[PDB]
Amino acid sequence: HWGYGKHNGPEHWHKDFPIAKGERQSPVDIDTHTAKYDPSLKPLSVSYDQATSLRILNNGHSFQVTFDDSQDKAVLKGGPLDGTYRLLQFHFHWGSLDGQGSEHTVDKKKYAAELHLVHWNTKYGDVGKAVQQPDGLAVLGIFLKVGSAKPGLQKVVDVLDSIKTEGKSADFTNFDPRGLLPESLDYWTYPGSLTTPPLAECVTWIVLKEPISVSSEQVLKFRKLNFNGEGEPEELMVDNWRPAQPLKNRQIKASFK
Ligand SMILES: NS(=O)(=O)c1ccc(NS(=O)(=O)CCNC(=O)Nc2ccc(F)cc2)cc1
Ligand SMILES: [Zn+2]
Repeated sequence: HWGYGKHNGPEHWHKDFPIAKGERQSPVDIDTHTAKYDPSLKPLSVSYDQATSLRILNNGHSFQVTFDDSQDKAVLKGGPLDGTYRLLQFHFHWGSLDGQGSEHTVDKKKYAAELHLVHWNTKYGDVGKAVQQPDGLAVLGIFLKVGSAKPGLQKVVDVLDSIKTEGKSADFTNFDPRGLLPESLDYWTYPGSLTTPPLAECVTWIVLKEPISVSSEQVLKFRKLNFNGEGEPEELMVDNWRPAQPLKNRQIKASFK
């Protein structure tokens, strides 16, 4: 099916998922001179103290760490959000070179990678129902630039060689996602979509202003992963990012002036 290649990449997705040309697709370029400070936005509440990570998985388009969302353990609230959203998983998008890899861009600037912490609105009962609602998910997006190592990322980096190929998974319990956050929770927000198929328009995007720094050795280990499954031709998992989509009738708001 779909992927990031010449013949199955983002320019092809609309044939199976016509919402790819919809009115609130993600990612988008964040024009910092057009985003408006919104004083009515409240601070984000990231309550990850009780997070219970479960497994880490190569799904053939990225790697993800999953969490127990059967109860309010790791939740996102506040900011633009109404009610409570449970953390389900996080994954990344990254490039073949340090000058590309993020999905969102800031004044057309591309970061080396982008972290997505995926949360779903508990009023819809389960994530499958939430995906069918315009306010069903909230994804917290964090940019990665190459510089100093990120100590809270190293334990993810350490296990990637055990999930090199599509379909492999590993135990990944007792991981603390707070170690992936920057200092500031200043953010931009806009209504958008999943950035991979089915591209459902169900996401409140919350993109942090402050990137985290990761070392060249850490991002190099992202780039050793494979899109392919074991025993089939090796295609390095790089450049698994969708480019910026038309903003159309949308306003990006900033929590900071
Ligand atoms: N790149 S991004 O925008 O951050 C992003 C974030 C998440 C996704 N995909 S997801 O699978 O996790 C969507 C939510 N999970 C489910 O819906 N599962 C499900 C359960 C029961 C059903 F009956 C049907 C489906 C894609 C892109
Ligand atoms: Zn993503």
